[PDB]
Amino acid sequence: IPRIYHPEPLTSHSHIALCEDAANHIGRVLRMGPGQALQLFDGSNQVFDAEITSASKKSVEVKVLEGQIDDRESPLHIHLGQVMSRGEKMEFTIQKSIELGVSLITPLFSERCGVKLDSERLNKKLQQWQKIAIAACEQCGRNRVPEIRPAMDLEAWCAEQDEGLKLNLHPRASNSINTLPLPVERVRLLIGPEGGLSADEIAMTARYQFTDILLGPRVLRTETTALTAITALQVRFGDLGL
Amino acid sequence: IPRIYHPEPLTSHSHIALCEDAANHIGRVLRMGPGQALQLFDGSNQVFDAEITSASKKSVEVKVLEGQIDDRESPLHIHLGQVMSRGEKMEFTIQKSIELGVSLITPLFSERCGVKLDSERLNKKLQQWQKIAIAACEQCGRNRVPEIRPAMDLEAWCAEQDEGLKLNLHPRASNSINTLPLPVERVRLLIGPEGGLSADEIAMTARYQFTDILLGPRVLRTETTALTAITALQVRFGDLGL
Repeated sequence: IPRIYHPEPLTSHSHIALCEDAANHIGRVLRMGPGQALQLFDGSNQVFDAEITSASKKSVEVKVLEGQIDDRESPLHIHLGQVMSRGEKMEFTIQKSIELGVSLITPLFSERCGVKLDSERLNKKLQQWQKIAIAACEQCGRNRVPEIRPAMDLEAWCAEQDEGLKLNLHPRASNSINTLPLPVERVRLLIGPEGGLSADEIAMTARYQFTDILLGPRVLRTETTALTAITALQVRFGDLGL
Repeated sequence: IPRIYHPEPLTSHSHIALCEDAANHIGRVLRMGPGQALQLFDGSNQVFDAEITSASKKSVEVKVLEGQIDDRESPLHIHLGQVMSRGEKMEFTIQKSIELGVSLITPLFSERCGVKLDSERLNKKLQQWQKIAIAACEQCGRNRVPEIRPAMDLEAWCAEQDEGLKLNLHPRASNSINTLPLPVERVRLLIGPEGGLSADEIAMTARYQFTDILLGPRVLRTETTALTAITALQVRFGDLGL
């Protein structure tokens, strides 16, 4: 049964019409009719049974049935600060991170991110990433949709007041996952760009009480370095081991 | 600033060309050039700033700018079932109804509608009415465009499964707007033809659990009877009082 996100708060026995991307996916790509099985959610951590009543071109109209809490969220809070990159790697990172239960995401600027975006082009990028978050939530069964926060400068993100651990990875780190002081329930995870963080930036994260960690003795691919780290955290402090 | 409907989904910073009726209205009737102020929408309940880049004969090409949600929709769902009539009254009814925030419209056949339309002539009529819906939306500032549903037989429309109230007007009705059980969030409103619904048709709407209502002690003109009823509903359960 297909999972659909609904950008407006859902209620038990209403009729509704799907947002445009949902109607396109269901009726225009999937050519489904009534046709009835759909499962819907809206970010409330609830999930609704629903029936395709009617369907058309541009248009798909359904009715929603019984609703219920279905919590696929990890009890660990992981806030990923991912330094932006010009390619198509940010998109894959968002998608996969969400599948691994990442709680919240802030795209970052740093000295070597190589991204130089105008206000509007960055707003557009952020909307697209929010759509990626939504689609990945449909796929992996999450019923909360993590926010893609507005982009931030590196240091400003580092400076944010927030309880919990602040981690960054470094091949010369003074800790590993297993030597981190317990318990761990909130983590801000900083992932830098391919060109890396500069010595000034490193020094600055230290001023902000970041703990840097080793992630094994092998060299990790940039592309996937976030995923690996998130997976480790989820396994050790989150639900991947439960 | 002129409001334009665009029959294709809109996006923030694209260039586009207006559909034919829009290009005719803007460049051929309004003789506008660049010339830049236009506001555009596409039924998503969003509205876009836009610039007439170029304009020609048959041709008007523009670029779209920032987009934003601008919700002029009533929170009350009113589905008008309006029995068809041969004159030019259906057109005025569609236009004005839309201006008053009617959610959805189904043109109906009944015993005394006096309309006997061939498939193709009825398809054509429905397209024209959909254009009226669009134009009225441009005018009144609505950013959703209500669907003119395919015409239906009276009883088949009555039989449709749909949560909410089902109303019809009768000078010997057993309720008024104010005696209707609360709350009211969805209404199907049946408006009959000038020759009226027959006793068999009345009896049949009762079988379908229609509630008939009085609409004041004066005799209402056929032409406008829909408008009056919609206005009342919008005032009492919708946004005309807010």
